[PDB]
Amino acid sequence: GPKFPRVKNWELGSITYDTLCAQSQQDGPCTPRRCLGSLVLPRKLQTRPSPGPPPAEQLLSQARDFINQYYSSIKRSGSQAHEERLQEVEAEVASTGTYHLRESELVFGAKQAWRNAPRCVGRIQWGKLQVFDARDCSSAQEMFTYICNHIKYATNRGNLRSAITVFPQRAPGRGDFRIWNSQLVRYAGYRQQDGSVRGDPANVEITELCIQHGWTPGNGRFDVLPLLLQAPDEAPELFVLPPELVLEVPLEHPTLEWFAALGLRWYALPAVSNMLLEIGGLEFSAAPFSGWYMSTEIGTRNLCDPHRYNILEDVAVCMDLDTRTTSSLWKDKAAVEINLAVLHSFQLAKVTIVDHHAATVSFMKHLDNEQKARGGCPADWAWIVPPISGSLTPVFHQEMVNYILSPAFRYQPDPW
Amino acid sequence: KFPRVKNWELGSITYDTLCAQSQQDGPCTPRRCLGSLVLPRKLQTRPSPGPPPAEQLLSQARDFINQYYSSIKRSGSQAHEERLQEVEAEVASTGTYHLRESELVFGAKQAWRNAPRCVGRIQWGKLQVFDARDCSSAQEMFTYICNHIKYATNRGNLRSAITVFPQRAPGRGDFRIWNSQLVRYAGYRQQDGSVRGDPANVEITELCIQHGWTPGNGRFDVLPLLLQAPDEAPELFVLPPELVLEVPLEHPTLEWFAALGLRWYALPAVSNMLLEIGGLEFSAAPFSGWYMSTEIGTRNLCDPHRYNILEDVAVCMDLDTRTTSSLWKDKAAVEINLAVLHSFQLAKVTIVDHHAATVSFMKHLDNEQKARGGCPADWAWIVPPISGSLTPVFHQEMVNYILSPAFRYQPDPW
Ligand code: HEM
Ligand code: HEM
Ligand SMILES: NC(=[NH2+])NCCC[C@H](N)C(=O)O
Ligand SMILES: NC(=[NH2+])NCCC[C@H](N)C(=O)O
Ligand SMILES: [Zn+2]
Repeated sequence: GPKFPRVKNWELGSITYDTLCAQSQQDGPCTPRRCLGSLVLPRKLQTRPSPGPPPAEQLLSQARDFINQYYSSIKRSGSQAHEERLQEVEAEVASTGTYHLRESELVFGAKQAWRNAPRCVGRIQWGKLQVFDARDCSSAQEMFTYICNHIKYATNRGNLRSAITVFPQRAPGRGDFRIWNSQLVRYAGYRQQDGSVRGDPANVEITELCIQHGWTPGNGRFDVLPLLLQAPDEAPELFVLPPELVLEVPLEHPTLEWFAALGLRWYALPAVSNMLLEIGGLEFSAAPFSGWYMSTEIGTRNLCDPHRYNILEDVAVCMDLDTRTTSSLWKDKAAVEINLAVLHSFQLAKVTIVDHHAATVSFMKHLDNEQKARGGCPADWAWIVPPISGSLTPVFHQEMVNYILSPAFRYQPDPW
Repeated sequence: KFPRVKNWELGSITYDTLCAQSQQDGPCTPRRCLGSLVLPRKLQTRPSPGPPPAEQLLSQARDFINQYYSSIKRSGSQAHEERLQEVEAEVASTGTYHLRESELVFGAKQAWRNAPRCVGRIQWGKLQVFDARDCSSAQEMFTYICNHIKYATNRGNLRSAITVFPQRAPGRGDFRIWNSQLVRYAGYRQQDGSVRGDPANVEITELCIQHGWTPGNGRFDVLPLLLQAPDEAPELFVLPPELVLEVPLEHPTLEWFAALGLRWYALPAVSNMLLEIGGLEFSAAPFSGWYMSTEIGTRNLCDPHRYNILEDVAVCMDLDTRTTSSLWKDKAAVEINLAVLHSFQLAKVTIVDHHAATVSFMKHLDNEQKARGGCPADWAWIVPPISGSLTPVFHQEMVNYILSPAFRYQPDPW
C-alpha cells in the first residue's frame, strides 16, 4: 500500500491516505516510544520569544518556502515574478535581517494559518476571512482603535463575520506589539476571601494585572474586562471597551422557565488575542482573530468545566435531579439543557452560533474537500470531537493525522 | 526526555518516567501523531514463517522473569538466577520456552495493568486466571470457555477472568476463537443492502452459516462459537442458553421504552486479542470483566454503524428530529444510557456508569504514579463517548506507550 498514513472512517468503512503530512517542516511532541498527543501545551506547539533575530539561513529557508506556497496558490510557480520575489526577499534579509510581506501575501498566509489549525473544527469557512492589515499601527491607542473596528465589523450586530487584525511583526532590536488579554472579550475573575472565585476562574491573573494597572474592579460574575494593550518598549496601557460594542446574550431555556432567573449570559464574539501568527518565518505577536462560537464552547466548557463557571450542580438542583449519585446521570441531563439554552438564547437574540452536530458535519465536508485539494488535513482528534455527545457526531468515528504546517497560529509566552 | 503531564482541572503536575521502560514502538513520529488510529500494524502481532531469533526472544523472556521475581520481592535470590538459566537453556535448545503457572498469572494481570485503552484498570489485581494450556481440541476449548462464562457471570455478580489457551508454536497453526467476543449478536445481510441485528457481526455471522449454523432472524440472536485447533478448520459450538445472561432493557420513567424490545448480554468477553508475555504469544486468551454503561447505551446501541436506535427513541420521546439544534440526539442518548443502568441494576447484573468508572481511573492513575512512576493511557479511549468534559479524565493529560506483558491486536484467522 501507499507509503503514507492510512486513515479510516469506521462509520463509513472508507479509507484515505494523508500525503500532506509529508510537507510538515516542524516536529511535534511524539516519538515512536510514546504519544504525547493529549498534551495541551507540549514545548513542541510553542514558539519561545527571541532575544536575537532568526539566523538569516533558517529565516530564509522559511521565507523561500512561504513564497513558493504563495506563487503556487496563484499558479505562477517558476514564473519570473516568482524568482524576482524570492530574490527581493533574500536581498532584503541580506541587509536588514528580516523582510516584509506584500499585502496579498499577508492575506494568503493569514487564511492558510487558519486552514492549517489542527484544533479548529470550523475550518470549512477558512476561505472566508476578512484580513485587516494593521501593520502601520504605531501606538497602543491606535491598537485600541483597530481592535474596536475589528469588534464592530466582526460582530455586525449579531450576524458575525470571521476576521483577524494583523499588527506589526516582530522586529529585531525592538519590543513586541502585544495584547495581554487572552481574548478581546473576557469576564473578570475575582479571587475571594475564602479562596473561591467570583466570575471566570480562568481569567484570575489577567484581572489582577488590570487592577495592578489602574483598573477599578466591579464585583459581578459577568464583568467584561478592559484591554491591556502594549506597543513596542512601552509599558501596557489600559483601555475600556465601550459597552455598546460588546454584544452579550442573556441565557434562557425554551421550556424551563426558571433557567432565565439564573442570570447567566455570554458574549457573542470569540476573539483569541494571545496567539502568535507565523508566516514565512515572520512572527506577528499581536494578531487577534475571531469567528463565531460553537455552542459546546459556552454551554459545556465555559459554563460547566469544574475549573470554570461550574454550574452543573446548580442547574441539576433546579431540575430536581439526584445529585448524590452518579448513576442518575444528573451531570449529563443538566449539561444537555445548558447547551440547549445557549443554542436557544443565541437564535432568539439573532446572534450567529453553530451547534456541535452541524459543526462536525461541516468539518467532515471540509476533510473531504481538503483530501482532494491537499491530500489530507491536519486534525487534533481530542479537540475536534465535542466535549459532550462525542460518538453521536461523525468526527468521532473518523481517524485523524495531526502535524504542524506553516503558516500557523502558535502559542507564545505571557508578556509579563 | 520525561514528559511533564498536567491536570487542567486541578493544576497538578506529574512526570511520567515509566514510558522509559517502553521497548515497543507506537505509530507516532515527530513528523505526525497517529494516536487516534485504532489499529496500527505496530500493536499487531501477525503470523510468521520462522521462529523468533533467540536473541530477541531471550531478552524479552529475561526481562519478564526479572519483572516477575521483582514482583514477589525475591529479586536476586537463587530461584531467580535458576529460572533465568532454565529459560536460557530451553530457548538455546528449542528456540522457545514455557511459563510457570504463577508467572502466567502475574503476566496476565500485568497485561491488563498495561492496557492503555482500559478504563477499568483499578481492578487489575483482581483477575481469575484459568490455565487452559493443556488443551488439544476445539471441543476442549468449548468446555473451557463454558466454564469461564459460568464463573465470570456468577448469576449477575460478575467476576473478572481470563482463560489462556496454548501459546503459538513456530511449527504449527494457532489456537483461535474466531468470534470477536464469546457473546455477540448476529448480523444478517437483508437483501436491500441493510442489516438485521448487529452490523459489526455480519462477517462472523456469515462464517458460522458457512460452517453449518442454522441462523435465526431476530435482532438479538446470540451467535455460536467458531473455535479452531491448530491447522484444522474451525468447529461450530452453540452456547447453552442458560449460560448466556442477558438483560432486557427498560426505562425508569418512560413506560414505552420496554416496548422497543431492546436487550443486551451481561458478559463483555473479548476473544480476538493476542496476549504476549515474555516473548510468548497466546493467540487465544479470552478475557472478561463487566460493562461500563456507555459501551452499551452509547456505542453499541447508538453508533450509526451499529444498532443506530437514536432516531427511533427520539420519535418515541416525541423530540424534534427535524434539526440538530434541538439536541434531539443528545437527549435520546442520555435516556438510553439511563435505561441501561436502570435495567442492569434492576436485574442482578454488575455495571458501572462512566462517572464512577472515570473517577476510579483517576485513583488508579494516582496509585500508578507512586507505584511505577506513570501509567500508559490512550486519552481517546479513556474518555467516554458522551459527556466527555463532564468527567475528570477529560481534564487529565495522558502519555501513551507500549509496555509488556501486553494485549495486542492480531489478524483475523480467515
Ligand atoms: C468560523 C467559526 C469558527 C468556529 C465555529 C471555530 C471553532 C473552534 C473551536 C470549537 C475551537 C476549540 C475551542 C477550544 O476548545 O478552546 C477552535 C480552535 C481554534 N480555531 Fe477555530 N473556529 C472558528 C473560527 C476561527 C477563525 C476565524 C480562526 C482564525 C483565523 C480560527 C482559529 C482557530 C485556532 C488557531 C484554534 C486553536 C485555539 C487553541 O489552540 O487554543 N478559528 N475553533
Ligand atoms: C473490570 C471491568 C472492566 C471495565 C469496566 C472495563 C472497561 C473497558 C472499556 C470501557 C474499554 C474500551 C472498550 C471499547 O471502547 O470498546 C476497555 C478496553 C479494554 N479492556 Fe477493559 N474493562 C474491564 C475489564 C477488563 C479486563 C478483565 C481486562 C483484561 C484482563 C481488560 C482489558 C482491556 C483491554 C486490553 C482493552 C482494549 C480493547 C480493544 O482494544 O478493543 N478490561 N475496558
Ligand atoms: N469559535 C471560536 N472562534 N473559538 C475560539 C476559542 C474560544 C474558546 N473556546 C472560548 O470558549 O472562549
Ligand atoms: N468492559 C469491557 N471489558 N469491555 C471490553 C470491550 C466491550 C465492547 N466495547 C462491547 O461493547 O461489547
Ligand atoms: Zn501521537
